[PDB]
Amino acid sequence: NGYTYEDYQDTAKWLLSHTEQRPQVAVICGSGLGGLVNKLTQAQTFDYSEIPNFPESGRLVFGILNGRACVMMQGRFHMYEGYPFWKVTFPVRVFRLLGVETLVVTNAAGGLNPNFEVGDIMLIRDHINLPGFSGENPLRGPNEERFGVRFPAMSDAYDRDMRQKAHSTWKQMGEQRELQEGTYVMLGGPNFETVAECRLLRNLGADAVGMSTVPEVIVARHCGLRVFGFSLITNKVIMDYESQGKANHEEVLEAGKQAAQKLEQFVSLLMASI
Amino acid sequence: NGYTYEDYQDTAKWLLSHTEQRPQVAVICGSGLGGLVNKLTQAQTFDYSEIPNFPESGRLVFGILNGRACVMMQGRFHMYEGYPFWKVTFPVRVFRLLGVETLVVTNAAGGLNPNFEVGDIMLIRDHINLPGFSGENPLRGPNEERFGVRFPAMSDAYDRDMRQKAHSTWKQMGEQRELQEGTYVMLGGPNFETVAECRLLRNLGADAVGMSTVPEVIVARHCGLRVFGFSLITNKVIMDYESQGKANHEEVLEAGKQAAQKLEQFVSLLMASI
Amino acid sequence: NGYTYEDYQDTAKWLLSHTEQRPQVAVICGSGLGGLVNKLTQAQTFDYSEIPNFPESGRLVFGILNGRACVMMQGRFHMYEGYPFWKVTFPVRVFRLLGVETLVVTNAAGGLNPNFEVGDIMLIRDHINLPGFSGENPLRGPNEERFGVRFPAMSDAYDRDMRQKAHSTWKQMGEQRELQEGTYVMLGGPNFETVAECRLLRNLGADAVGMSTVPEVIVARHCGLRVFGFSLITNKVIMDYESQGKANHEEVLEAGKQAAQKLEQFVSLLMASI
Ligand SMILES: O=c1[nH]cnc2c([C@@H]3O[C@H](CO)[C@H]4O[C@@H](CP(=O)(O)O)O[C@H]43)c[nH]c12
Ligand SMILES: O=c1[nH]cnc2c([C@@H]3O[C@H](CO)[C@H]4O[C@@H](CP(=O)(O)O)O[C@H]43)c[nH]c12
Ligand SMILES: O=c1[nH]cnc2c([C@@H]3O[C@H](CO)[C@H]4O[C@@H](CP(=O)(O)O)O[C@H]43)c[nH]c12
Ligand SMILES: [Mg+2]
Ligand SMILES: [Mg+2]
Ligand SMILES: [Mg+2]
Ligand SMILES: [Zn+2]
Ligand SMILES: [Zn+2]
Ligand SMILES: [Zn+2]
Repeated sequence: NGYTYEDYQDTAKWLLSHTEQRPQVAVICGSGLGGLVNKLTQAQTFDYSEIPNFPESGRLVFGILNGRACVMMQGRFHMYEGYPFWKVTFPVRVFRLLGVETLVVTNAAGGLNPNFEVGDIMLIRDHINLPGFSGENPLRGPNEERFGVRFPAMSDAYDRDMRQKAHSTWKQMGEQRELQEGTYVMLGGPNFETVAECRLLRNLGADAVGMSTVPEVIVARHCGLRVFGFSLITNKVIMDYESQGKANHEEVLEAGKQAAQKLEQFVSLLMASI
Repeated sequence: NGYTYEDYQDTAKWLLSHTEQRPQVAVICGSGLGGLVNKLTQAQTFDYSEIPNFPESGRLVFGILNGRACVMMQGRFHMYEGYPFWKVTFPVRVFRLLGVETLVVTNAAGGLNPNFEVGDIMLIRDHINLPGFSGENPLRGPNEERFGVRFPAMSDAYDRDMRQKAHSTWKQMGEQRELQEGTYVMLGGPNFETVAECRLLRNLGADAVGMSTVPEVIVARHCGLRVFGFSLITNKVIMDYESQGKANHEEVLEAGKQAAQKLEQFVSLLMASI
Repeated sequence: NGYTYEDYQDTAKWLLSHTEQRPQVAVICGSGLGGLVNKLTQAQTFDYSEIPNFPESGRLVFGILNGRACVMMQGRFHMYEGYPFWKVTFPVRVFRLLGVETLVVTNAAGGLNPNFEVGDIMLIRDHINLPGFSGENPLRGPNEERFGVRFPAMSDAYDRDMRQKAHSTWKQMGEQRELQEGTYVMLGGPNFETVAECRLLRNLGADAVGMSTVPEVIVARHCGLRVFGFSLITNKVIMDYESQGKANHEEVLEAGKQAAQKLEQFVSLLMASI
């Protein structure tokens, strides 16, 4: 870890003296949810560039959403951009020092489960941390007891009650497609997977594949935060050689734009379940 | 990535001013194919040590092979020697700047498919990038748009037409053994795999296991190169505990020497299919 | 690798001039076996802090155990603490330079095999090196021929004869539970695995999961050492979502304390089988 405990405190101190807002919930906006910061009331924005110690991008926005005090990251950091996990997850620890109690994390992912369709929303019930198997972990290094324990458990990382309420909220929205729920696997990227790799990941028990989130969840659980997350299925991964399809970021972005309104409403409504 | 865009250009410039040769095809010679540089006509060799910015080894040879202008790497770089992938793949980007359009990559690999025999040639139809799952990727870092896109697809990395023609060429050579075709999995090395690991890799869907190639293919596809590759099966990996066999580099080298003449003829002939 | 050949020699020289002991066996004490150093006779201890070049912790103890000259590490190094594998395995090469011929390595591990119970001892018959698949390997870098070969085989890493004798010794101890034997998989840590990851590891063929040992075994085999190892099953990993259990280090430590007397007797007795 490159940051000292003091660096985290210094950043939290700067934020507390520049806004009267005191968030209880933090939201890391993944693909398709970037526009959520526009729904906040009594909002205050800080470009990441103005906040001491923050990694380069991106804006941090404080405000009220459906009755809850929130702090949102419009744009996140990725291992594929060259960032070490201690940088990617820096904001999570700052949020804890600010008084946050719940972390909502979202992303865009390729569908491995054959029953998923583009546009589906998949609640993350569990994850598979591939980089972690090789030691690439935000917790690598001496443990800071002021945040958490040396060996934190992860089998109960995704809050059960929040997932239960998510389905209830979904029914109230009267959506046609059912709300999916499964396992998210994280890999480094930035290239899209080969057919052999996709077949491999599905056989490992994964339902969706992406390049983020897991590191943030690990750090959040370590410092005691409640966690809720979901993936927007932006594409169905290619599983055979006779297929003419091919993953492409252009289409992925469009899927995100198409689901934007739905994702924003979903999140706003679930604020009351926290 | 440690190299700047300018470093690549500088190296390409040095090469262009030191030889009149203008290659259209690049060949990275793996185990057993080191002698191919001796078949080139109007050849010109440069030890890697004389080329500015080149990683340490190894010779770069320009020349004509069966009617095609080529540039060949006699000796490649490996992650197990301590090289980061941005170093291992440096030559691939230089080749693109030189005007190359097709990359032929070869290697020696252990056979996982039970039907393979020592001496067999396996066309690479797909790959599994294990280091990539953990973020070890030549593309890690800010993307250079002058080479390619941020999220390149890899499901169609190994050119279908070239593989089709490879089988046709094989029949004309009248070989006894059939030309194999499957999935190559790359791992770091340098130790040979345990029985448990071999069983694991086979269950992942891999047909052959090696310690190179994949990084070069990823960088090649990113910058638009057409790719063709194959593995020389130098040994059948140990799959059980009651077996007395044991992988050893001495035997692997001998298998390469035994297939040398065959590999050289095969490559020379397939030059006309490009 | 950060250490020079001379660094290893310098450390071995310091140790040889500070004790008359000349060990033939080295024991790296994992969880639950820390108290074994108290059974040595004619013992001499060196805190790791007093030995030039040694990584930070931990004590190195020389002495006689059941008739054999030994050198034991009371405390080991882990990748999750931030140590590169060339640091974690430094002592193994020093032991070889001292004249050691056999390495005994032990650890605490989570049980993946459904038949294992807390307190069980599992002889390590094989391993799966996940960090190694991505290149994280103590042998990464130029090879030092004075220690071993560039491509060492690992399929016969765990000595068959010693495992055979281990079962004989077990019967003489008249234990109620049978001595288990299987595959150990190493991952980075420090967090405990999710349910999805545990299901994944079991399907890979692993019987126990831990965060050490493998790197030490790889380096030992490379320099010619005979190797014997075993895991103390400190907990049964959570394999389903309806389970209320959850891995926790407190319970893991207690399991180690409960098996301490048994582990110490087991090791002392097997000294005669070396
Ligand atoms: O098929 C996929 N494989 C791996 N990743 C992805 C993604 C995610 O969107 C981007 C590429 O279009 C990648 O960048 C991240 C985006 P996010 O911050 O996780 O929402 O994860 C990947 C979508 N589909 C796939
Ligand atoms: O059984 C194998 N497992 C992993 N790698 C290999 C290899 C390859 O040859 C060398 C060891 O003899 C290694 O070095 C590279 C050679 P290449 O540049 O990929 O042709 O990949 C490995 C052969 N058999 C096996
Ligand atoms: O369930 C487990 N998963 C991964 N590791 C472990 C362990 C090992 O004990 C510690 C955590 O309690 C970790 O630290 C090491 C200890 P050792 O030096 O290998 O004996 O490996 C892990 C026990 N149970 C599990
Ligand atoms: Mg700044
Ligand atoms: Mg030079
Ligand atoms: Mg010291
Ligand atoms: Zn100010
Ligand atoms: Zn000149
Ligand atoms: Zn002294």
